[PDB]
Amino acid sequence: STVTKVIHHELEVAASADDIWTVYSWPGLAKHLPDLLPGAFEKLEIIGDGGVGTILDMTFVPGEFPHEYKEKFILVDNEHRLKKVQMIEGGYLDLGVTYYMDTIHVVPTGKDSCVIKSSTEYHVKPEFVKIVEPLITTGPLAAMADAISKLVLEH
Amino acid sequence: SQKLILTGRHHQGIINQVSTVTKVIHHELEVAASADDIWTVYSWPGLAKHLPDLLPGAFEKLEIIGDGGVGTILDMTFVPGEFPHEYKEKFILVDNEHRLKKVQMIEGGYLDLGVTYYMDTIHVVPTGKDSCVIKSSTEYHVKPEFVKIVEPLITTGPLAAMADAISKLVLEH
Amino acid sequence: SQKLILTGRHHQGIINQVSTVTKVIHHELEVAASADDIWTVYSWPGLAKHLPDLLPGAFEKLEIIGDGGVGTILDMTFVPGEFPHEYKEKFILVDNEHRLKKVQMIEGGYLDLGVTYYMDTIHVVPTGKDSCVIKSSTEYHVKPEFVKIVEPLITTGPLAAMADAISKLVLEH
Amino acid sequence: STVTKVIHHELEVAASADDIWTVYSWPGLAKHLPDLLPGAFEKLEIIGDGGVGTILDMTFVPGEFPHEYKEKFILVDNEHRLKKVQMIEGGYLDLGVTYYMDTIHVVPTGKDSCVIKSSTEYHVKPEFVKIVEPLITTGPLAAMADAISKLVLEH
Repeated sequence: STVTKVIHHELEVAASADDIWTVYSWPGLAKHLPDLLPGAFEKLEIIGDGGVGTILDMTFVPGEFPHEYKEKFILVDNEHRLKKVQMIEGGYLDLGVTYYMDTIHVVPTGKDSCVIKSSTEYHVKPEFVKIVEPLITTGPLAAMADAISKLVLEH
Repeated sequence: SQKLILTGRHHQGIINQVSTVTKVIHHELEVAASADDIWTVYSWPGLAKHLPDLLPGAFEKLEIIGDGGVGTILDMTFVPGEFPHEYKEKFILVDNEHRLKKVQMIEGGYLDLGVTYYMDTIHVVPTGKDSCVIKSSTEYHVKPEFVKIVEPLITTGPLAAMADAISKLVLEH
Repeated sequence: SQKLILTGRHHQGIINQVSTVTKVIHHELEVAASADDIWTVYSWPGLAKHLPDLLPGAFEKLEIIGDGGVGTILDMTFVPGEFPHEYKEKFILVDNEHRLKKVQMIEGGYLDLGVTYYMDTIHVVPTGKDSCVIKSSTEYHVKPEFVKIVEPLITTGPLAAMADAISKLVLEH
Repeated sequence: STVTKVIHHELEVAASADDIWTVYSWPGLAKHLPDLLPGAFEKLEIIGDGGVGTILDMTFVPGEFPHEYKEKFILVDNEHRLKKVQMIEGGYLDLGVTYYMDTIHVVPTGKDSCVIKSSTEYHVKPEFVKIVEPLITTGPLAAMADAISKLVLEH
């Protein structure tokens, strides 16, 4: 007995899908997350080399919600330019959520242009659907999008 | 495999942080034991380190900093699924004369969900020769846009569970 | 099962703590690469978070606090069996002009074994167009009754292993 | 290739072996160790109910050696009044020691008197025997002895 919710975010960028994708899939990116997102993390623990299987423990600055959660780099698909990251411990999972997934899909539009289609799907017990829907947003994915965009839009 | 942890090093508006509304919730457990007996357990400095005993399977981890008297800090981590997952707590007042105890959330828990101040007060008042009310109340200050979110969570539960568990101990010979 | 952690809250003599003897140990790695190339790696603020890469299987856990420039603190935990098991370290000086770097043990490690002060200095000095000496030295202050105990442990190893590992990187095209 | 060393400590006490033994074997004793040894521990983590199987993580105040080690309540023998506690992680095991055991044996002398025979045995690689023998002493056991003694010598 869980309700499924899926939220979406899109971002057009004046760079090739391939260029934006190398950065998203780049295993060194994990240890550079504080560089892309200054002041977003109080503490970031990386278990693994940044490729699939890598777990990230994330604790945020006092006041913010999810104060702390773990994450797993679960899947990568280079041909489709697709990446799935799962919340595995803490955060919304202590708040009636039984499943939490992020999908990032970089789809080309023209020769030197693409969309970043970021989505997150979750499953919540009906009792917690109203407690938790004003909390879960597309924020963390939109932040990844804006940072990667700007870092790559440098000739 | 390779553990690597990275911690780097902006404040909010001076009016924004005080821009709250007070909510007060009460709980009354009237029990058939003297106020003195209930109070001696509540004010017992050894109670902290026996909370796992009193409340089995509530804590995944319990850290206590200090002797157990006023000033003591309790860092409480709860089992996966449960929420508030972790918060710190402080013993503000242990007033024997009035049978009055105050404990405050000082970090984590609802403080990361719009709450700016959170106080438990426990007052044990006589009702007869061998009976008393345990009056537990919690006062919190919330950003009003968060009251919808945080109110179903902030129940009278954890201090109600305390009062019952202490009462049970006493009512046993 | 039940985790329960308890942390409570006396100082030593003012002359006792300064009652040490200085020991200085040197290491010189003269390599066939320019001092500029060796220095750019040593002074590179990204080097901290790539120490697991540079030195595989040395760390069980590496925490870095700060950007990587002066002021940065490194908390290093090593695999079971190895000793110093854990210590904190601080970037005191990164002097481009002199190709001079100082890093200090500020907590743990040999500081719990009679040592009261511990400084690594790395000075990269030219020897020719494409050669230099990496002069690493460590100065520590020990309580003299502990010198027998701590001297076989405090070797020139960890800063010798650094110098070689950096040299290898550079000497590759 | 390890050298075996065994050190001993004895303490006569004007109380019955049985009285001193109830306290040594008392599963609630673990959580009372900071009470017996004020200021000895910076931080004491107890995993378990204080009976056999219990692991204790011990971190000490800056300056002291073993800064931190884990311990296991390995064996109890009530008839012989005997207790064995093993160092399982950290401390001397990061310093060439491959085995570390404490035995506490409370043996009665007269009707209302006993000895506390505390010993510790360790195995060290020959390279580390000289580095580590000025460090390992009977200190932690003698402290247990003096504290338990005095707490029990109260009519």
